[PDB]
Parts: sequence; C-alpha cells; structure tokens
Amino acid sequence: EVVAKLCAHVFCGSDNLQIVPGVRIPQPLLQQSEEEERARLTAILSNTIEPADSLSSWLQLPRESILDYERLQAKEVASSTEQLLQEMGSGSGSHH
Repeated sequence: EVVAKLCAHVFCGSDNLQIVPGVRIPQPLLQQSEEEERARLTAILSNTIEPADSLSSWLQLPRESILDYERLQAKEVASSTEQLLQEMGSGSGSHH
C-alpha cells in the first residue's frame, strides 16, 4: 500500500505535481521540443536544494518516526557496547 500511494502521488497529476514541497514539475509544453524540455527539467533540478529535514519532508513520513529510528540506532549501539563491556569485565552497574 505504501508503494501504491507513492505511485498515486508521483504519476497521477495534471500540469503541476509538486513531488516535493519546493519543486513543481510542469507537464510538457506546446513547443514540443525535447531538447528544450530536457534543459527545462535539468534547470528545475539545478534550482532546487535538498532541505535539512529531507528524510521527513520529501518522504511523506513524519519527523517523529525519524527521531524514533535515530533512537533505535542509538539503542542498538548502546546495547551492543554494554554487552561487550560485560563479557570482559567493565560494568560496575551490572555487578550484582
């Protein structure tokens, strides 16, 4: 269903899609020049800049889930460090 919604957003669109909040992709023009349209899309890519919150803004998922995944990665690291510290004498907290 995630793939389905992304296909509903990226493909279905008329004259203005706004894949990301900053960029708008206009549908082909009446001049019907393919070199001109290539240059047009290259320019629409050159003008835009990837925001800092790109993983939460360009991807429709929110920022809370970003913080959660970061927390998860940190928890993995800390747990592995503690388990390594107990297997070779380095943890007074666990000690009894």
